[PDB]
Amino acid sequence: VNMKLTGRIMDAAKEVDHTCRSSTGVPRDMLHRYAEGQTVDDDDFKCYLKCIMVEFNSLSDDGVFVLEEELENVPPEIKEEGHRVVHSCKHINHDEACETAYQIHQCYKQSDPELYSLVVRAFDATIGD
Repeated sequence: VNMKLTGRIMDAAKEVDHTCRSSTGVPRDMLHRYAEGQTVDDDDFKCYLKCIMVEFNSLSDDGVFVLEEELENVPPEIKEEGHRVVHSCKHINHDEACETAYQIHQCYKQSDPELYSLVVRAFDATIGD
């Protein structure tokens, strides 16, 4: 595809990665490696996912999922397919704010692997190591 993911998350990927990586202590081998499909399940990586969601209004600091904000977070180029994924994963809630985020994300991955791989790879390419 020649689809270039735009939208508020892609626009601010470097900004939000800067604040969230500094907060959580997650380095790159984790992030671009997670993009490249490698399992990254370190406690800090989970809190990095959580931090991104908090910065884009789809999760409260204490781990409350906000559907309307997440639907807005779907890049415009994949609105249909991405909304489908979000709606399929909107009832996930784990014992702890970070685990909740990480497994909302593993639910996205389950729901549509190729779409999810597409999004994480585009995010990672905008940030840069």
